[PDB]
Amino acid sequence: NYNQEDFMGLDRFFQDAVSHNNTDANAASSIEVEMYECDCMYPTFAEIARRSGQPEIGAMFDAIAKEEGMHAQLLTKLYSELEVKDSAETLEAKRLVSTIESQIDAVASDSRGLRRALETALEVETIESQKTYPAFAKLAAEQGNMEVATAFEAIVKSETKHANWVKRALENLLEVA
Ligand SMILES: [Fe+3]
Ligand SMILES: [Fe+3]
Repeated sequence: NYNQEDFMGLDRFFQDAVSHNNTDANAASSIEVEMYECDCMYPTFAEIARRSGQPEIGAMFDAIAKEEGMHAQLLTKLYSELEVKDSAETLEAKRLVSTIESQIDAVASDSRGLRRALETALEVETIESQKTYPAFAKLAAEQGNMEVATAFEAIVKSETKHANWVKRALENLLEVA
């Protein structure tokens, strides 16, 4: 059962935090992904938006990026000593970032570049808000880590808001008049 892969592999920018038995390790994985989104993924989407002639959508992605760093920093405050390193999958994503950056004028000139960037943002925001962070919050609570559970609950709310922002932006982008 073969499906075509997305235009320029843009879907592979989405990175999911990894599930563990221990809430520290879920936190470490979250920090890693949220900082990748803050540092790498959303800034690249922002530049695709600007180069596409969509500076308002670019500003949205810059605003979201800052918030991803807030999520990371909330967790790092709770886990002051944790040493976060990029996994093989994050490193591969950062390589894809760099290859798209090198081709950024071609990606932006095609209407699909920004469309797929917004659809990929929607994909992560949906998975993180509806699946990954609820599961981390639930496990934190089960383990008696109330402060971390409450942090994950706040990140769930925030990622939900990002999903809504991204859907309204996508609805805009596509509607010409
Ligand atoms: Fe995120
Ligand atoms: Fe988000």
